[PDB]
Amino acid sequence: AKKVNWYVSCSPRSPEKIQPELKVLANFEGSYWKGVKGYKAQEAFAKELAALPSTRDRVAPMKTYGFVFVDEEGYLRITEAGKMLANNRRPKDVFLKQLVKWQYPSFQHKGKEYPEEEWSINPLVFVLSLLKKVGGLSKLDIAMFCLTATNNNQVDEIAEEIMQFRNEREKIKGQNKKLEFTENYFFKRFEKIYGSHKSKIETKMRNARDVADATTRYFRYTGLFVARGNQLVLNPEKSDLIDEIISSSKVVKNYTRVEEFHEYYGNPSLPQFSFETKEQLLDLAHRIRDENTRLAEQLVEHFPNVKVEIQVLEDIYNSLNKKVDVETLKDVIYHAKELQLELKKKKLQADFNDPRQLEEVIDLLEVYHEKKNVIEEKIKARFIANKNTVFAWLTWNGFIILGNALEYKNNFVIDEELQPVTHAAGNQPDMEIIYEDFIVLGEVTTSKGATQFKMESEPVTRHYLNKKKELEKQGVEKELYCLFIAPEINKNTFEEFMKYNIVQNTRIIPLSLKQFNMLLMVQKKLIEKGRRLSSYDIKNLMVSLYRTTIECERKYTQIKAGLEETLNNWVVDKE
Repeated sequence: AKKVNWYVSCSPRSPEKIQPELKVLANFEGSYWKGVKGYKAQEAFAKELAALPSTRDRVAPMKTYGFVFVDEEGYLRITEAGKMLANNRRPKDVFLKQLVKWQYPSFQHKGKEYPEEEWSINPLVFVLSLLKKVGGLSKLDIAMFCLTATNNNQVDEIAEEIMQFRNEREKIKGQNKKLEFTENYFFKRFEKIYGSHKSKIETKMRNARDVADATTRYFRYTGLFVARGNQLVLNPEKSDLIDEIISSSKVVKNYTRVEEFHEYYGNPSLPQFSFETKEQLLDLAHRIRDENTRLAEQLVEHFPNVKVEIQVLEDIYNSLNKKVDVETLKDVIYHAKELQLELKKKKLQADFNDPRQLEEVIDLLEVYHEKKNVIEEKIKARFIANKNTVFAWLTWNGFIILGNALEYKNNFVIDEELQPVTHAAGNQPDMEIIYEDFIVLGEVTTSKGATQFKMESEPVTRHYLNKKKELEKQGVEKELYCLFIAPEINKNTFEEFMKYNIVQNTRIIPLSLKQFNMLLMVQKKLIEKGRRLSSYDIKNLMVSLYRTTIECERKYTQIKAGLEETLNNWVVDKE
């Protein structure tokens, strides 16, 4: 069949899950991977991969992005880029270079299915060029206009097409009217592309939306794209790099034979960018240093928890006193950008001095009281991420609002402008908030009732108990607490956590969403008076709420009334 769309695999739909897969797979280099002989190694790979906290489907994206291949002699090979990713060496940069070289046709996609007459496109560079024209693209815009683009020369065509669709769309007045126009236009377009019947043309529309979701996750992971509202846009801090990616991008023709193609495609040094010399990488390293220094110096007086990053900045750059080569500079540049992201988290503290920025987080959190239909439409209008990940994102902004932490360790994925992308892994809490003399894990859910009990009871207590174990191994002498936050906390989930606190020595504190927002309103009201919560105030809240859970008499009614009692004493104390 002649394909009419390119796609980003949803297995996994988020790219940070590839590294553990590929690390497992690298143990199978030199194994035979094709034909009757190949069956043995592939099943062994599935057995080991399973232990992580269909095989053909799992490998296909690692073939698509140039991490692995099968040589003409049939053996499994790991490209150099695959070697870098498996070793977790600058993984976001590996993905950027691989996804820039990514092309149709390729070794994975060639022949009759993808004839040169139709196919000549670098998917990511295409969206870069398109974005230049149309400013932003929602996931739906990607599902409608971008997946069916097959050639880099359609940028202007589709750019013009999108502006006409949007100008006609605006003329429709009422939101519900606009949905019909959008779904019909979407329906009509896929009918000419892919031409009961209704389901077949509808399933293609659903798949387009599922693929556009993974596409946004993979593109934002490169850093070249961020999210503004529910729209994918170019990263304004990457403008010069984007221009050079567009100008130097190409579809190579030497893709029919596997060795010749992956000599190019598997090389993570390619494309080599202009600034990737020792001289210009020194400039880039220093330019990032002055950006981070400016960021920290603006905050250090009112927010001395930025000293954490200041000291890490120093550790990173003092490597350059030992060696000044291209590899060390790239490590210096990559770590300093991660550290810049941490400084932006601390910077949010200063922004939240503005009450409307602070009140934004509170009002966004109140949406979750609303029925499920109201929440999804309100979140989809303002975020690319799903409503569950955004809840973790809001609660994590809530902690930033309260202040005083040395580290606001989100475990869910954010992009280069701190917007949410993907949920936290299942073997990790949604966030870890590290203070000077205590740690607070954050676990949130939008689920209710019996599904909430099944969904959270074991993962929450497991995350707490694993973190406690790891703190002891590390020798960190800090009390560990966990805040469990849901719009409505199920009775059974509450009582299982109370059991764990008193029987297994956990320190899990269930707060309703209403009670978590109460903490934000208290801090908001203190900022109006020129005051703010101290680290002590937050520690005192955790200790007291924890003491209530193990000292109150073993009655769900009395412990719940005690927690509200303890919380109201802390709030009245702030006056």
